[PDB]
Amino acid sequence: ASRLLLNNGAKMPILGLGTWKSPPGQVTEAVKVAIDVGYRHIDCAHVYQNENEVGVAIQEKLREQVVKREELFIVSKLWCTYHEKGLVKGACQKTLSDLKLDYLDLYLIHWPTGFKPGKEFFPLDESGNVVPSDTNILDTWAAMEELVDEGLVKAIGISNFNHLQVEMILNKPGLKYKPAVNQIECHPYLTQEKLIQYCQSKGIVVTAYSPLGSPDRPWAKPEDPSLLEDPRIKAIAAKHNKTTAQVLIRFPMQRNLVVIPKSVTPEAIAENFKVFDFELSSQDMTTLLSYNRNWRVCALLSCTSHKDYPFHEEF
Repeated sequence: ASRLLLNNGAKMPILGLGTWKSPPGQVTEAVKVAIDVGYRHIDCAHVYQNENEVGVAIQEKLREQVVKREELFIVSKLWCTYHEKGLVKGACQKTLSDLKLDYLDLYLIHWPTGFKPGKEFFPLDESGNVVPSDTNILDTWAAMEELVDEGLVKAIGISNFNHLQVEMILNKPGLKYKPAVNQIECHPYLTQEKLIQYCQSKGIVVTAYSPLGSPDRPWAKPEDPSLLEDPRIKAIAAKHNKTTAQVLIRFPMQRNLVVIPKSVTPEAIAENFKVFDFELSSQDMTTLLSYNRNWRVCALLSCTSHKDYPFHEEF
């Protein structure tokens, strides 16, 4: 149970190294260390602006022969300003060039929301409002399918899509390729039970990001213990001779989810990998599931009036 089978027949490692919020000056060393520790799935995106530095690490370790490229599962994401049908291919080719790779194992639509094309990641009004694209989700999906046909990516998928937006793609006339994964926010305060039940029933693998939530909770007093120091979670950790971070990474894994932890320190990278030698019990799982408050941290609030804004729906 350290890889999950995708609908293209490939196996995706259930633990991924995130490069989100890893600075370019540090990320090459972070990825090298990760591959030495045993990470094989690495999660990138153009908007992180560090893909070139990730690429240096990968082909250093490929030269050293500690890993072969067919053992690596590399994913990247199409940013919102490239949703136009004519631009998707070049966005993909730029990422491949940065990563110094021939193909990606998976390529995700980052958000369902398309922005006006250009150099800016968030194109703006004279009043500072994000300017939408007029593009359809189905049009940019057509362009993503072409990437699989041309052999540039092995599978395509989506990120932060609600179930109605998934159904829209599943009902595309002449659909060639179904989404292989939907990458979503998932942690004890937002357990996403409905959306993951929907996805898994359609054969779509769910990847959790931000599995520890955010430290800044709107209901909590500054003296209230965090998730990592919560007494009941500490008790579960003590029971298994594990850290509380390790318990919270294992939590999604046992729901048959892929998990991308925040991996911004060398300590976290080493700690987060030690999650394969234990299993949480039924009682542990019910306890961890009971923290849900449907609290969403990554809500992309700047785009609430966008027609394809995902989070007005319940799931």
